[PDB]
Amino acid sequence: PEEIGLLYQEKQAILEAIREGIVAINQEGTITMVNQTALKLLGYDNERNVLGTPILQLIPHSRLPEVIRTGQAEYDDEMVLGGETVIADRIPIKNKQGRVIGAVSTFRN
Amino acid sequence: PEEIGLLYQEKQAILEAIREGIVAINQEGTITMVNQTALKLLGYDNERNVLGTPILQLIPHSRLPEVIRTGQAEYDDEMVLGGETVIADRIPIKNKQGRVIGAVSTFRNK
Ligand SMILES: [Mg+2]
Repeated sequence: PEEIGLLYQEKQAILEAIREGIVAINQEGTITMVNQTALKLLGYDNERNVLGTPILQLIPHSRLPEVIRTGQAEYDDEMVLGGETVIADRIPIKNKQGRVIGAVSTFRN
Repeated sequence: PEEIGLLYQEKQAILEAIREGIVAINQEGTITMVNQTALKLLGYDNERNVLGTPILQLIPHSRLPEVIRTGQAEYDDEMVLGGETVIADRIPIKNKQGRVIGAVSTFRNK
């Protein structure tokens, strides 16, 4: 309850502190985290209609679901997002037991 | 980057570790965080179409937007949701400078 408060505060501080675009998905491919730089890249003003969407709705060429399926990181992937060429790094997220529970893309210009 | 991986892992752990339903919104009333228990109570299988939705489209009687306006915690509100009766405690979430950046409801089984 207060513990959820502090987590939400640290979440927002980390996302805001990262200059690159961040998009995280869960195991089913739903976007669960996104920072302001990624929303700008995708052409959105805020999290409404972006969080809780399948990643392939907003990024049809995303390899984040392949990172979930394989557990394999992918680095230095060029891709086009809204007429801009960006470089994507994609890493799996694991729980304490080593199960892949999501994946993150980092986009830089 | 690695930091986001660790944060995601700690979030998931902490969201499962709470037995109450959790729903969190940002200052615009958009759902930004939810746990398995709140999803089950809402009648959803996953975060899809729950995250990123304005709170009153899923919880019409929610006072979470009231908490954003007033900056003030609200306790002991009885609620029907999954045809289940629950008690909602609602607090504001502040950044390190004490500005309100969101609000969270805890749902306790009556
Ligand atoms: Mg490419």
